[PDB]
Amino acid sequence: LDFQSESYKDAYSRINAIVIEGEQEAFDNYNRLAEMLPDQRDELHKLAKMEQRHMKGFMACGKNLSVTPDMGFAQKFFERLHENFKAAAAEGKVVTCLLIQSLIIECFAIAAYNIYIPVADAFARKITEGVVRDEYLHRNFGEEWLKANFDASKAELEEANRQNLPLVWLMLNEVADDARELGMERESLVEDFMIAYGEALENIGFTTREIMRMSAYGLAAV
Ligand SMILES: CCCCCCCCCCCCCCCCCC(=O)O
Ligand SMILES: [Fe+3]
Ligand SMILES: [Fe+3]
Repeated sequence: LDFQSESYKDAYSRINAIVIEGEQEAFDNYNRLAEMLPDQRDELHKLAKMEQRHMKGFMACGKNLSVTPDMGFAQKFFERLHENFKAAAAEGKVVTCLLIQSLIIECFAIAAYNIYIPVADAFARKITEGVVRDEYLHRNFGEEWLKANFDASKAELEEANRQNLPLVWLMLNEVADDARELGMERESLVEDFMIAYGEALENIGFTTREIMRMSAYGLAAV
């Protein structure tokens, strides 16, 4: 792709902002989770530190392409999901917080970042390669915890999914056209996110009917 074209740079201004904002919010989210889960405080602080590194990497990706990120756009993009995390944290709802960041958001990021890698400029490709591998660890942390605590967490997981999965589906739709400009096909993003999230839900303990119901709250939101 022509990384120096005005159409590419325009789309990149919003995409770069979105990823910078997402990493920043993930840093705050894992730091908040560290307070909520004393037994895993050290591990969660380590995950937060990785997010800070990711944020700085993506800031450099924008600099490399001479793109100024549209942070106002990115704030608004995350706002509804972010405020839901904040409310859950205030309520001491650790399960909801874990689902939002560790599973929903990390799965969205894994799906999107892996689709970006083969169309990314060489500088951004190497950065993204390093970021996605941390994302596997983040998702794995959430899966391990929720699986180990499945019975106690299940009802809240269902409630949290119903409220928050539609928000990420709306985000997926909002980003689709800019992502297409960057060479990332919407069909791939949708499939890969649905597969990743569905598999995560199966891995933690949900049945086929439960996975379909949970996934449908997202798909039906469009
Ligand atoms: C600037 C280069 C990265 C471009 C990748 C394409 C991204 C397009 C989809 C937008 C969704 C990004 C979600 C980011 C959330 C990050 C959360 C986390 O790090 O745990
Ligand atoms: Fe990250
Ligand atoms: Fe992460």
